[PDB]
Amino acid sequence: KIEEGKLVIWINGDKGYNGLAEVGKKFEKDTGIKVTVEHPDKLEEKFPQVAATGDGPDIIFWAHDRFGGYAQSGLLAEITPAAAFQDKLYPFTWDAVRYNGKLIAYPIAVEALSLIYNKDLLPNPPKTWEEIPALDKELKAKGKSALMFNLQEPYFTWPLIAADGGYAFKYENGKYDIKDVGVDNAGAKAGLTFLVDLIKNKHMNADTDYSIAEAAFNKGETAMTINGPWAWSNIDTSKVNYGVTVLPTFKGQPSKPFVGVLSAGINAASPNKELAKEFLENYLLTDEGLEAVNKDKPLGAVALKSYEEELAKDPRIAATMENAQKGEIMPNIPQMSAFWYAVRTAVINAASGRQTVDAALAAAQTNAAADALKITVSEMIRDLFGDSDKSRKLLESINM
Ligand SMILES: OC[C@H]1O[C@H](O[C@H]2[C@H](O)[C@@H](O)[C@@H](O)O[C@@H]2CO)[C@H](O)[C@@H](O)[C@@H]1O
Repeated sequence: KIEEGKLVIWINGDKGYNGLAEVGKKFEKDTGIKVTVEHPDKLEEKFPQVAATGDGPDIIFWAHDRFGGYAQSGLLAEITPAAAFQDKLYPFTWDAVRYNGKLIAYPIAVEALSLIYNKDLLPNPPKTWEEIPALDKELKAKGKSALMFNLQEPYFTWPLIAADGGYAFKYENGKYDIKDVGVDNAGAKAGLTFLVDLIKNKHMNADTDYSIAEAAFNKGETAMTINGPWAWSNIDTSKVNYGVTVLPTFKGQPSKPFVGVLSAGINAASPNKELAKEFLENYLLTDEGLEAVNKDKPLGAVALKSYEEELAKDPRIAATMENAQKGEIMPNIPQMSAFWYAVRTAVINAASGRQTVDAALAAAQTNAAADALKITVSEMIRDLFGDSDKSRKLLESINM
């Protein structure tokens, strides 16, 4: 089901796959081992689906936030770098791929959203979200708009929602409290309420997705977008005079992007775990490998110490780091997917006017907390009963 003697790799359509294939070709040339790169859709859902029955890729690339849930499902192999190699990467990056004492992936890069603006339309960019509406009024009269960014994917809206108090799970004394969810606080209400208002005041469209925001920005139709470093190269092709900067503050407080570490995990069912380790350690995570991917779509602020000191001088990276320190490193816990489904439903509903901000978040709060708990209970019931019918038929029930 996974061919012994070859490497298949999954990484998302927005990332430097053609650049990674290049690294795959170099590997193939020293070791004779063919490396194949693919980007199926809904990768982060497609992976556990197929790997759960022993198929899928030898290697899986996603942000570190999904990996806790994969490791917990027994889907990843433990990764075991020698001290000397661990040393070449930033402590905090290893930390985000650490789950229950075990490293469960290789950290590749630090990804954070920034405000991307067109210097020709908007020479000085807004420092605040509260100035965006007025700005749009003025651009509208020129057949232009202030801002478009993907509203379909809560990853994008979230730094506004967190700005005044939203959070996934509370973090104190080294552990997460999956019973303390921060999606329906007053601050998360204010944040979404502002976003929803921009829609009501027709300063944005509820349908705006990733394609639509990217085409509009890169064609000069809109003065601002919110996007991660992978988007920079398409904008370079456009020749649009752009800057990458700090996100606008809301109610006076910085916007809080969820920070992701692009990680690479080995499929626990892979019969090429040794080849997979050599490709990631001696080929990808080098000045050579990273630069090959980064040339295709920029990775952000790479894990590897030696190559980050070059990338660090770039103002678009610094903008990334400043956005990143103002935000929070995503949790990697299994209950995270529950937080994301619930918030995806909420933003979508309040934006499309299907529910108010308040009924939207009230339901997101209930649902994230219950799905979170459900994820934990389910694990334990598997520990108590493995797969006696008592096990399957208790799970069946508990989920509804
Ligand atoms: O919005 C839900 C989604 O947010 C994050 O996914 C990001 C990803 O980390 C980035 O690498 C880039 O591809 O944008 C994605 C969303 O469009 C979370 O990592 C992901 O788990 C979550 O479902």
